[PDB]
Amino acid sequence: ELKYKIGFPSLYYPKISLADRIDAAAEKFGEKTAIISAEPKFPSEFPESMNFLEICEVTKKLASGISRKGVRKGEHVGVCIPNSIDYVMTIYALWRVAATPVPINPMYKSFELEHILNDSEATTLVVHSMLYENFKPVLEKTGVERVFVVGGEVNSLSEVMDSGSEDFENVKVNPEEDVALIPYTGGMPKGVMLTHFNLAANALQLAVATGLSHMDTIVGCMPMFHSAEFGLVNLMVTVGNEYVVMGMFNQEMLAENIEKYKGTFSWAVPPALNVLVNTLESSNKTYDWSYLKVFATGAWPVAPALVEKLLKLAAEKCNNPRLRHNQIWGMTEACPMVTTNPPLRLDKSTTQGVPMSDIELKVISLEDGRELGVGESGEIVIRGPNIFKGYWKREKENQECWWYDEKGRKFFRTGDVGFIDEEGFLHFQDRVKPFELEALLMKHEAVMDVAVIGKPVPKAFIVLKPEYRGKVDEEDIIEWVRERISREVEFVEELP
Amino acid sequence: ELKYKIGFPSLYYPKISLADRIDAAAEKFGEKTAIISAEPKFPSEFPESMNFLEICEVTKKLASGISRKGVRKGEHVGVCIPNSIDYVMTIYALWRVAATPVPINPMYKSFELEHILNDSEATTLVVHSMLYENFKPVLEKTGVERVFVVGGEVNSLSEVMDSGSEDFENVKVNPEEDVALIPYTGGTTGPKGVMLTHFNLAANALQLAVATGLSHMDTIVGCMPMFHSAEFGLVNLMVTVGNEYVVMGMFNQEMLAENIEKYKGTFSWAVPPALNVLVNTLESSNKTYDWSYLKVFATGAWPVAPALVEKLLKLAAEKCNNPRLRHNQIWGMTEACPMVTTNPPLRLDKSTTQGVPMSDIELKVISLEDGRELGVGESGEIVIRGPNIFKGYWKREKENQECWWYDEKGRKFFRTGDVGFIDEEGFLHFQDRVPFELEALLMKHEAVMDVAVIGKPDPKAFIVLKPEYRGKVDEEDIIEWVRERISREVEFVEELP
Repeated sequence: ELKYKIGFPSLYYPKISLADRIDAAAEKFGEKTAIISAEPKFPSEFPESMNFLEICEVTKKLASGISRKGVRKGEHVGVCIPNSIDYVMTIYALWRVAATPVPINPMYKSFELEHILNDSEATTLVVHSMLYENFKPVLEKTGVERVFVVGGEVNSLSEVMDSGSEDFENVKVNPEEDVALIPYTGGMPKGVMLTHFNLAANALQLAVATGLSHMDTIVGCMPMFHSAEFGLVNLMVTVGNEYVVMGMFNQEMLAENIEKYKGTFSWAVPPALNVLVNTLESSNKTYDWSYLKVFATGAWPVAPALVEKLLKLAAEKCNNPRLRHNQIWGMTEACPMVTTNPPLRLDKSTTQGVPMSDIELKVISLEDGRELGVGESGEIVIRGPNIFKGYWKREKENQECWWYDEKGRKFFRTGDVGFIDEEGFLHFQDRVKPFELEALLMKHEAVMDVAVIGKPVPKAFIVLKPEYRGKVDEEDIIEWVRERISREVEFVEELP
Repeated sequence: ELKYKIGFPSLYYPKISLADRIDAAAEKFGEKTAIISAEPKFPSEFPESMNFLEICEVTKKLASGISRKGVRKGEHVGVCIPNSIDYVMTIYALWRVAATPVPINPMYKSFELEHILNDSEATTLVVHSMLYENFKPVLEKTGVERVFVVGGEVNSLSEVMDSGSEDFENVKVNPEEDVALIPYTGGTTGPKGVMLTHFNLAANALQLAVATGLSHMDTIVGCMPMFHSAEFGLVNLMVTVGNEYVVMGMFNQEMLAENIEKYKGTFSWAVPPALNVLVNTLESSNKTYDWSYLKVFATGAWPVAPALVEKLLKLAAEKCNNPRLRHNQIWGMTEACPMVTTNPPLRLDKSTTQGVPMSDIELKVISLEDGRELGVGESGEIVIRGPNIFKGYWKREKENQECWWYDEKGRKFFRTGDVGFIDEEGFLHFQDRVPFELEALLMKHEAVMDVAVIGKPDPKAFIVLKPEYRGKVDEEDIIEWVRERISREVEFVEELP
């Protein structure tokens, strides 16, 4: 019962290595500035900015060097580097070698690092020197055989590049079968295997849906190790836009960079937008966001009140009375962009929009599994060229998240509940429905049994081995966990 | 240096036979209704509507049949059929056999039909029954070897797929070399075919889709001539994005309004004169319509006037139950398949301009005098480069040597023969197609009543002096007068009442 009909056009997706686009981007955009490093910034082994020819050449050399150093096709390579041109150059080089990077959250500590490395069975690690100490304590406990340190004195990127040749040729791949990236889903952690075809397709889908092109300049403030921000970074080599890097989220600097670099687009998760709005609200500064067309939100639904506040402040303090809001919905298993509002209907920016190119979305009944109609809530299921191959080392899960239609077509059960309105727009309602700390605490030699609970701030109830009573206080535990996890336990209470 | 930045995203263009989309569309969209024949309708040899699976199969038996009857790859096949499913099915079957259709205006006088069947050197003709009379008394004077009559008694499309096999495989082509269509253009009148490749047309289909946003969710109600590359460009989005297309045999503004309502049209377009006719009826008649699904009504082939656009939107809100209707326009020309620019959906407030170039299309403005690339705000000839630019004109060597421009990297651009400029926001303002500056200037001489300027062999102005001043102003007066107001100066004058 649709009263309005709108969607995004079917596209053609080429069967290519994600690396071919690096080459193509160099040939099509040449000297156009591809990426620029802005404040705040972490130490880098690259210049402040680079054009497509430089990205092309630098990545060929790094690929050759890393390859000669032992990295092989399909190898799982842990990559832990904060937002920077270095992170991008690393991932791209790995793609030229047809290796499989495993993005690792820079905020992770000992415990988290050991476990994602072991779960993913990474045999190589590229880490920023500033983060190396976090890995050192547990590296020997993993399968990592090779370590490269961005900005290090030993095995740095430039050193690897000096050993590489500029005449490197992309390693051939089966686009639809070979895994190009394994981001871990941030409940029950698991690696999502995304093929070259999946990511190549999501880039085109994303470009066509948002309208982002060679005329745009994207200012990124969200974590690059997350598929969302990186999905935006990867547009560079797809449509030739410019990307502005920020080492970390800093509301004030985000506002300045949008002005300084004449940003045409940016986005943030809701809580970050709230911090930016409050900083604009209390500040006595004036900004020039006259080129900013859209500031989007993602990860989770934003409050309409927050969006209104942004657009008002943008008009009263950012010399931008025409700014529009929009949002993209999706999940890691989808590269991860799925839906967004078409520019023709930005007035529906409070909904999750419609499916991007070639994505088919249905609402499935939680009672009997039948397909539901307009206005009816049920689990959202999706099909498209961007839908993941499956979870890494998770046999069970790989056989429980599927839905097939009458023609044998496979859909992914998102685990999300929602409904489609009369205009065809998606309304995400909710997901269908701590331990890491216990698992951590469980390795402390003095521990016999641990139980962690929330406390309005986590609090742990530990059962010391009789042999340790009085030998370890509630403070020794607090410090111990602090040094091993990002989440840390706040208060500890011991008892029999 | 713009004060607003926007454009369309670069895309990937497959190197395939246009016919391969027919196969692909069947797989992607299956049983979805693809095309519907609405009123006014002419006799047809096909159902009132077809889904993508059916189109795939029928065009296979036809492709097989017309091939077995003699049609060969590369063959220039004349095609004269009015808007209908038959026209589309014909072009599609001919693309499967890799032939090269040459669309023919259904309203050409008998001799005009001869001039094109010969100029295009066509050896096969597919013509509608109701039109076969205009051909017969002149076919003898052409190279036409075969004649298929749609809705005819002998050699009808029906009889042809009778001889065709359901199992037919598209004839492989060199997407970038093989001509898929040769539409003619009357650019300057003082008439040449335009060779378009499979790659050109396949690319323009994606550019159009992405630029307009048309998708499987749309229903296009076509009311313009299918033999013109513009309307056909739109009917072709069908096997590209899976939208539904509604056919109209000819232009009737009332039936257009009814069809948009009936089939819940979401998109449609017409040339300015057609929109004028529609608006005058909507405004004079009291009949109302339900166009709640219509998102955009576009115009093309020439810039529409703001008051006409504003008037349409008011009437739509007022009598068509559609208060959120938007207007837009697509600019281009036959040598570009023909889609070149349109306004991004984010800036429809600029629907009065010709928009920005579509995906992968590069556009520049060059000086009419010297030829140097101009910048923003400056008026000059528009030149374009993209995957949709034609291979060249059919047997018109000289033309193919003077329609090209080159940039600092030696890259080729097509001189459009059009004049315009780019505004501060990067939007194209088409002013007019490529003396009047003098007649206009001279008309401002309050002694001059009528003026006409001509270029004289190695400019001369013929002037009609007002009775009042007859004999009181000489030739030097005029020359001196214009010399003080222009840079172009009229070299000679002659009074002639």
